[PDB]
Amino acid sequence: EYQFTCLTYKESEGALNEHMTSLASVLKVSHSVAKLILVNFHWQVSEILDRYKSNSAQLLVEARVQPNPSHPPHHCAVCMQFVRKENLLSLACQHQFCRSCWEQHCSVLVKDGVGVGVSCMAQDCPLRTPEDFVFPLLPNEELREKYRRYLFRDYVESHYQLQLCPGADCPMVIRVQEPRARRVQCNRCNEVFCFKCRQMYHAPTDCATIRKWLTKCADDSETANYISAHTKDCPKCNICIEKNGGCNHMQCSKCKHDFCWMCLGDWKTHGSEYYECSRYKENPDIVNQSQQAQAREALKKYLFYFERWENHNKSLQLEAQTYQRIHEKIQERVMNNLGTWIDWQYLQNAAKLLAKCRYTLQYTYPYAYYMESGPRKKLFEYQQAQLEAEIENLSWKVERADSYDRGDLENQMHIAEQRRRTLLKDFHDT
Ligand SMILES: [Zn+2]
Ligand SMILES: [Zn+2]
Ligand SMILES: [Zn+2]
Ligand SMILES: [Zn+2]
Ligand SMILES: [Zn+2]
Ligand SMILES: [Zn+2]
Repeated sequence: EYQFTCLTYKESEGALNEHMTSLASVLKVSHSVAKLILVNFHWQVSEILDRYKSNSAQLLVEARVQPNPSHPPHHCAVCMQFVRKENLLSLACQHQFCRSCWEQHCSVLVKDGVGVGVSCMAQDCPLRTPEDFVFPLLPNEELREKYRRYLFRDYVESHYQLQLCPGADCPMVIRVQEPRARRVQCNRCNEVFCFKCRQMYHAPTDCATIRKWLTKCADDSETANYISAHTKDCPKCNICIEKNGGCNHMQCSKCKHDFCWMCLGDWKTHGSEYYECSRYKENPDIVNQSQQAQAREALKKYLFYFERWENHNKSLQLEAQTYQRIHEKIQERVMNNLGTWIDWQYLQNAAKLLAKCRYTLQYTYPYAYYMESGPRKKLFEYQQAQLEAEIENLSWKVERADSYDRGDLENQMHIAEQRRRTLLKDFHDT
């Protein structure tokens, strides 16, 4: 699995303070300056030391500590009033302003949730106020504690090895030794998410691609109001069949016809060998046609992928309900002394494996939509077809568990898991 850790806010504070003190000792700088450097360089100590040896002036400028190199005032530039010399503060940029206006500036910014990003009051000036400068300018303790909380938030966000738990009101931090776009789960609120973008787990797609896909699903006119079909007419009977299970292999109870929920085409074409339902039938010479036909083809392709994305989500939901009913039936058998949980554990294992596999499959479709043509896309489409075929086989067998024995169900489990593993090892990239 992915090697991650769940730390409390106290442990995270301790780790961050250790890093700060080490860097402040090494660089012969104050703690606030060291924090500024660490935040600007995402707490990557190696790059910080390398660039400090390369150009210390450029490092202090980029970290917003010193102004770019390329007699008092007694007049604050924002309140226009004359003030005392001691009540006239400034950063290294020497932009001087009076103490009352500094207090007002910091108080407003902190009240608006700003932590690290408090900057000089002069336009364009990139300098950022260090902690030891802001803290005396905050009068009350709730303001100082708000500032500390926002600073800790910004520190965990900027730290390349740490991420705040997206769970609502969850005071946990997820730590990772080598940050990648992989699945993590907080052990206090059970929130699952991708480590890189802090959104829903989305393998094999990367973070940018899935963000684009979600925005397109929500914004495009043809999909913003989309509702998946609850019922469909049997290709043989025309009877209104309802989709209650997650398995897309439907058998009409009236005529015994086996068809596919996405196609309305017969199921004997949807075996593991020669699985075609998941590939988009692309047009090769449609780049050489009119803009009308090109836009129509773009709509066709987008809908082909989006409908399967949506239907696999719906199937995940329906299969979760099926798993709940299975759990209830095993509970009933156990209390009736018809067996024990160990003898039906294979069924719940199959259900969890099916959920995992169909999650992966659901996310394979944005990946296939945003892929460019070529042999890599053909390889991905073959692996995706194998995954989908074995997934629908496993879901059929899980929905009808009393008609199948332990052996073939575990075999289908292993087959679907192997297909999912192959897809992930080939296409879950950096
Ligand atoms: Zn002023
Ligand atoms: Zn300034
Ligand atoms: Zn959590
Ligand atoms: Zn991500
Ligand atoms: Zn029928
Ligand atoms: Zn199909």
